[PDB]
Amino acid sequence: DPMFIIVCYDVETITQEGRARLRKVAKTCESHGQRVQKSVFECQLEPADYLQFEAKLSKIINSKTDNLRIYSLDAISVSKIKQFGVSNI
Amino acid sequence: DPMFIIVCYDVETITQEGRARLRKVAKTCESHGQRVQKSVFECQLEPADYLQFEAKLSKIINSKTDNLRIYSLDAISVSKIKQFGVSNI
Repeated sequence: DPMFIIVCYDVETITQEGRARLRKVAKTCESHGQRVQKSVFECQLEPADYLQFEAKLSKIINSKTDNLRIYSLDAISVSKIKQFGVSNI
Repeated sequence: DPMFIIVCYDVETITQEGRARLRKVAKTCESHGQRVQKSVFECQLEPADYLQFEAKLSKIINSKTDNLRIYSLDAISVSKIKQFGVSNI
């Protein structure tokens, strides 16, 4: 029943403004899941809550600069997640 | 019949060696799909070819330094894939 969501956020983290945008997206995602890369998060949601969550992240980015890509997958979509190398940050 | 594959490669791009590792992953993924973000690619492969592909990416990375994450999905609707902002390289 619960949706599995991969959030991929490409934003510059040289400027304080850009670091703050990434911090804000991280903090939205981490109350529904886990940070797996600097800018990749895995979340679980009831489908009912999805749209509000999508709007929340959307509103945070600079749409003239940044890229946000969200995969909203059915539970059964995913057969295998394979990790390589090192797991911190 | 073929699997949908999200490749997420988190590598430092401060050193020439690190930029080169990202370039080499990109070039492997782009003969099987599309670069959709700086460090995210979408690929399609028949199962037999998956393992050889997974080994090829694995071999390229610094396993002590980089993070490579491969999602193996059953085929999804394009409607499950949401984008916001621009594609700026």
